[PDB]
Formats: sequence, structure tokens, C-alpha cells
Amino acid sequence: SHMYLRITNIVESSFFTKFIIYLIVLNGITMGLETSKTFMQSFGVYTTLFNQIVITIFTIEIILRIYVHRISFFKDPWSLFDFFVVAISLVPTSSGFEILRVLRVLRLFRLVTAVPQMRKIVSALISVIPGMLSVIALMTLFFYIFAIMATQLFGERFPEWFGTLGESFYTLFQVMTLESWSMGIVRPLMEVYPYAWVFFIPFIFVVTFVMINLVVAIIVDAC
Amino acid sequence: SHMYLRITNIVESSFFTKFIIYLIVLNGITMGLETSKTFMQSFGVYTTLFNQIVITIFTIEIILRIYVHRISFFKDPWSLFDFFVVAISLVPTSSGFEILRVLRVLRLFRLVTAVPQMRKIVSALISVIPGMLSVIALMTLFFYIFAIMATQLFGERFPEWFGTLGESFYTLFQVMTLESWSMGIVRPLMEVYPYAWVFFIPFIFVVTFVMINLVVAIIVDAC
Amino acid sequence: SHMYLRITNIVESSFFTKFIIYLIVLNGITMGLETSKTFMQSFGVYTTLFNQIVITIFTIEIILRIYVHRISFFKDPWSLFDFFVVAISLVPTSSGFEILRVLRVLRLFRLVTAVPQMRKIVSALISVIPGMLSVIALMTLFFYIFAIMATQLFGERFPEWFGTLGESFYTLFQVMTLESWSMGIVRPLMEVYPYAWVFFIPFIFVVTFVMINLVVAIIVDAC
Amino acid sequence: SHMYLRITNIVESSFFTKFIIYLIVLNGITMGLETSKTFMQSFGVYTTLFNQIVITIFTIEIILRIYVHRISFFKDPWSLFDFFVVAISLVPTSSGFEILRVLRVLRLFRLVTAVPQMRKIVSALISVIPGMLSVIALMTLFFYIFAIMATQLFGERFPEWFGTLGESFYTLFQVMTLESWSMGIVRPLMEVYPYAWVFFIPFIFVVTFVMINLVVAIIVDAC
Repeated sequence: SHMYLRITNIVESSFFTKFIIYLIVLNGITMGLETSKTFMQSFGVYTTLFNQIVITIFTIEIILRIYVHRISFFKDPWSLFDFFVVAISLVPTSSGFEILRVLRVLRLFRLVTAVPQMRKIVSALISVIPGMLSVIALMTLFFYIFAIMATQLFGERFPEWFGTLGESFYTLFQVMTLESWSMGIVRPLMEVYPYAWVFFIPFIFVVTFVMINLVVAIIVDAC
Repeated sequence: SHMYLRITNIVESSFFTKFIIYLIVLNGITMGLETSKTFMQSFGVYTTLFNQIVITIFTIEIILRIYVHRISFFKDPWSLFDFFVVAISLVPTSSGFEILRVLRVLRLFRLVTAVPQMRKIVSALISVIPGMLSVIALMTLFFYIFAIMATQLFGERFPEWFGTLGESFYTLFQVMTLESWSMGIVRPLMEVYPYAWVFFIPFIFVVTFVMINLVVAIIVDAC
Repeated sequence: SHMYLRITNIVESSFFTKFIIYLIVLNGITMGLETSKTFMQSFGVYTTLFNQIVITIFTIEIILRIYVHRISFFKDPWSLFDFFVVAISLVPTSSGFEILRVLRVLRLFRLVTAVPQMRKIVSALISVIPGMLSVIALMTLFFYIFAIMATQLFGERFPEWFGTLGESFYTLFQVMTLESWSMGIVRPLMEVYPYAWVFFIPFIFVVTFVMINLVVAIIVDAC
Repeated sequence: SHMYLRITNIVESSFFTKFIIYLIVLNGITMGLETSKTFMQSFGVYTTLFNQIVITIFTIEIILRIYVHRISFFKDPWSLFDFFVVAISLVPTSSGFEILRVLRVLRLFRLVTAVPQMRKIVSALISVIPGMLSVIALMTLFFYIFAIMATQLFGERFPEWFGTLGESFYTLFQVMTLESWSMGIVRPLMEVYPYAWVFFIPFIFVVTFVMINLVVAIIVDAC
């Protein structure tokens, strides 16, 4: 435990944290810049290397933290995130699709993990998630039922919006958000199915009512 | 109570319920695939056969439950649903409209009945319904008053959106959801009726205020 | 007080009320019908006379109520409404504009006055109005300030939406409701005024924040 | 305290305040008319003259208040506003941009300062601001992360909406307000990026959930 505690002193050290938070904010500022074609035609490679540096440093740091915690680590939501967020950043710039190449910017999310209050907020938000799964389940069931009916009621003449179980899923979500649901979807639809309003108005009521209730439940049970 | 009790311990059995819930999730998955033209051609008839089976099994099951409960059953909302939902699934594939054929997917709602907690949610939600009928009535009255005025104020030059008492009902509901209410309806309407904004702004106010007051009456009462 | 109390017995009588509520619902049903060109080409005049009858009866009834209450009447919000709602219905079908001819249907609103619970609801809703005048004032001030700035910043090149203090008032309200504020108004506007987003985003924040607060105040102060 | 106290009893006087509030509502009305080209031509110069007068009077008044308070004044938010608001009104009509010329109508905001209750409202509102900076920070971080990813995922083929870190910022805010988010942006985007819905639906979820959780944290804490 000499080398160990010698490390634990660095890892648990203040300098360490602040230093990582420093690279987060420094790297974060560099990715908004590496966004400019112009800037990349100047300080282009600079930013590229600096990004390679930061990631190395972050791998070292992720390793050091594994020593000091080991099993305790792979049971920490926050460390697990930082783990997978750096691994993605590790996948070679080439091969497969550029998703990984873009998901890379997900590292700036470590400024939520590497900073309390942010952790508190995020924790507080998520705390509610579990209490809504009963409703979130009821909803997804509802959506599935209707998406199926819409695919087989309008997918024929309106393939763009309902030709597929998934196309219907997307359209029904757009209707839920109320986004041009009438001018954009139901009016056109009615030019062929005069009673389509019988399918959609009720759908907008249930989904709305639930959403509203879902919130009134949270507010109400507390105070 | 010889044959009766034999029937009851089965109907009232754990196996029974779970077996019914299993057919729900199986038929449910099957109707999702039955949505695919490809699968329709590559695994169709079997799916068609499976559906007929499920419904048969459900009729047997619905009968067994009326034995074990009789008059108790017809007074249970949850069973009444399961009743009418399977009945709809009974009407022959042909004849009349295909809605009865598309309405069958409504059986997947038995998973709300056959599963507690789901029952609780749906119960919790509906519990509020009656506590809003006063407002829901006031609103519907409001809508009727305005739908009539708009039909006779704009239906002449704007048949599509207000030519009928019901077309006005639809448009006013769209205005309530605030969907394209200005670019879509009022701006165009004003190209002919410069003061039309005198009709719609107040309407959007009343309807909005009431909606909000409605939700505020709900959570406030809780704390 | 013999003839008087003899009247007061009729006016305060149950039969009376129910009888007026009967004509309300009967007349209300007739105005939704008198909405159909077809129906008016059949039972056309019938409905016309029946509407004349109802209004006469309502004038008698309004007179009888003045006797029984006198000064107490012109201090009753509900009676005052019924008063002005019938007077409008009294103005000759001809002369001036058809507004009066259409405002006529405002009488069906007497089913809110002529029925408790409806009265309660409406009373409960309005109860809050006075407590929001401080905010409603702040808002209108805000709107006036911005409507002025927008008229003089965009009315030049965008006269349809801001060429007038009032055109700007309408557009700013549409922006508040968030109705195609971006695609419809700001994007187009930015094709000429690159920083227009500096005027509108802040406007959407203030207006939104306030609206939200305005409600959180109500909810919160109670329980 | 000879000249000082003479100055104070005037500045601290009822007359003074009311006189200032009177000029606000007068100048306020005047700027509404100054909005009319007709009035501009039919009553213009007088209006122009009146405005110069008002501002002079307000400078005198702003000076008198710094005497009576001195260092106390510069530490008062309400007076600081009135200060900077009149200063802007001082910059010569010409030179630079006309914004300083349009920003003058911001003086009508002194009616929020010069009138209590208005001060209270604005104070009550702002009181909450600090109690949300944790979330407002988390959100802005979120927006930055996504604005960067979208600029490099769609800015190439969709310059208008995502070609710049800031164009993406604008579009993502529009998506947040849910304005044309589907018909307007995602549907079109999918014509090239079929999985783009994987980016936007989750974004609309996080942003929505947080917004709601935000308002729920506010009223709950109150009861």
C-alpha cells in the first residue's frame, strides 16, 4: 500500500480534479473552435494534437482511478460514464462510420461528472425517472397500439407518414408534440379519410391528459 | 359447486392469468410483424392462424370468467372491456367496413386489464375525469357557441375551415392547440375579415386561461 | 305588495327557472340547426319565428325580474349579462352590420347564468383575474415597448407583420404563442436583419418566464 | 446640508415622483403616435421637440437624485437602470447605428421603476432566477454539446440550419420551442440522414424533461 497510497494521494488530490476540469473546459473551448473551417485551416492540426494529448491524459487518469477504487469504480454511475465516454474517444479516427468520430464530443459531458451540483442536478432529475416507468410503460403501449392501427389505416395512401410501423411511430410522436398535426397531417389525411379526425383527436386527448397528469402527480405528492 | 369450483380454481389460478398475459405479449408482437408486407408474405398465414387461435382461447377464457362471477363480471369495468374487446375480434373478417378488422388490435389493451399497476394508473388517471366534468361542460358549451358564430361569419368565404358546424368545431380545436392558428388560419382569414382577430384572440385567451385554471385546480387541491 | 308578491311568486318560482333553461337548450339546439343551408331551406322560417318567440318571452322574463329586484338587479353581474345579451338580440335584424345579427347567439350563454355550478365555475375562474392584474399590466407594458421597437425596426421592409403598431402587436402575440415564430417570422426577417434573433429570443424568454411564473404563483400561494 | 436638504425634500417629494411618472405615460403615449407615418408628418416636429424636453428634464432629475443619494444611488439596481436608460437616450441621434435611436423607447421601462408593485413583480420574478442557474448552466452545457455535434453532422448539407456553431444554436432552440421541428427540420434532414431522428427525439426529450422538472422544483418547494 505504499505505491498504492502514494497514488491514492494524487488521485484523491485536489490538484488532480481541478486539472481534469481544466482540460475539460480547455478542450471544450477547442471543439467549438475546431468547428470553424477557417480556424481549421490555421490552427487546424494544433487542435488535432491537443485533442490527442487530452485523451491520453484522460486515459492515464481513468487508469489511476481504477487502481484507487477497482471494483468500487465499475459500480459508480459517474465513473462508468467517464469510462465509456473516453473509450469511444479512443476508437481510431478511421474505420466504420464517423459517428464515433462525432460522439467524441460527448467527453465535454465529464464536466457534469467532474463537478458536484451538476452531479446533484442530474441526480435530482433522474430520481424521478423511476417513478414514471408505470406511466412511461402505459404510454409506449398506447403508442404501439395506435402506431399499428395507423400503419394499417393510412400507410397505404400515405406511405411517407405511416407506411411503416416506425414511420407511424415518428408521426404519432410529432402529433403528440402537436407540431403541424392538423395543417400538416390530419387535414391532408382527411382529403381521403373523412373520419381520420376520429383517430387523431382522441389520440391527442389521451396523450395530453396523461402528460398533464404525469406532472400533476409529481407536483402533488410532495408538498 | 362441483363443476363450479373446478372452474373457479383454474380461472382464479395464477397459471391462467399468466397464460393469458403471455398470449397478449405474443399476439402483440405478432401484430407488429403482421404490419410488414414482407413478413405478411414470408410468414403470413401462420400469423393469421395464430390470431384465430388466440381469439378462440380468449372466448373460452371470457366464458370461464362469467361462470366464476356471473353478474359480478358484467359490473366490472375491466372485464366489461375485455368482453367488448374480444367481441369486436369476433365479427367476421369480411362484411361492413374494415375498421372492425383494424379495431382488433385493441385487444392488446387487455394487457392493461390483465396487469395490475397498469389498472392502478388507468384508475388514478380516470379518477380525475369526473372532477372536471363541470369545466368540460362549460368548455363544450363555449366551443358550441363559437363554432356556430364562426360558421356563420366565415363559412361563406372559407368553406374548408368553417363551412360546417363541424368544420368549425375542428378548426377551433386546432386553434386551441395553437397549431398554425395565425399563419394557417387567422392571417388568411384577415385578408378578407380585418377584425377577425377580435374573434380569435379572445377565444385563444378564454380557452387558454381555462385550460390552465383547470390544471391549477387539480394540484393545489392535493397539497 | 299583492300584485308584486303575486309576481315574485312566479319569478322566484321553480317552474319559471326550468322553463327558461328549457328555452335556452331548445333555442340552443335550433341555432346549430339554423346553421344548415339545407335545414333553412325547409324548416327555415319556423326556426326564425321560434327565435322571435323565445326572445319576446325572454324580454318579458327580464322585465318581471326587474320588478322583483329593481336596483338589486343592476348590481348583479349575472343579471346584467342576461340584460345586455337580450338587448343585443333585440336590435332589429337589419341596419348597421350583421355583427349584432351574429352576436345574437351569445344568448346561449345564459345557460351559464341560468344554472349554478356553471355560475360557480365561471366565478371561480374569474376570482383569479384580479390577482393577476399586476402581471397583466407589466406584460402589456412589455408588449407596448417591443411592439413600438419592432414597428420601427422591421415595419419598413416587413409591413405585413410590423408596418403598424397594431400589426406588430398581433405578430408579437403570435410569437408569444410560439406559432411558426421561427420558420414563419424570424428566419425570413433575418434574411435582411441578421441580428433580429437578438430582439426575438430575449422577447420569447421574458414572455415565457413570466407566463410560467404567473402560474407558479397561483399554484404555490394556496397549499 | 443647506442646499443638500433643499434638494432632498424636492427629490424625495411626492410631487417630484408623480411628475416623473406623468412624463413617462405622456412620452409613452407620444412614442406610440410617433409610430404613425401620418402623425409623423402631421404632428412630428412637436413630438420631436417634446422628446428632447423629456430627456433633458430626466437628466436634471437623474442628477438631483445622485446628490440626495450619491454612492447609495449607484448601488441601487432600479436607479442604475434609470441611469443607463437615460444615458442611451443621450447619445446623439446620428452616428453609429440607429439602434441607439430605437433603444430610446426603453425609457418607457422607468414606469416599472418609478412605480412600486411593478418593482415588486419584477423583483418577485427575478428572485427565482438565481435559484435556477444550476439548471440554466447544465442546459447551456447541453446545448453547446449538441450544437457542436449537429454543426458537424448536418452543417455540410444543411448550411442554413447547421452550417455554423451559432446557426445550430438557433435551430436547436427552435427545436426546443418545438416550432416546425418535424415538418420544418427533421423530416427534410432525414431525406439525407435517415437516423437523424436518433439525434433530435432524445434532444427533445432531455430538454423537455428538464424544462418540466424545472418548474416542478419551483412550486413544490413553495407548499
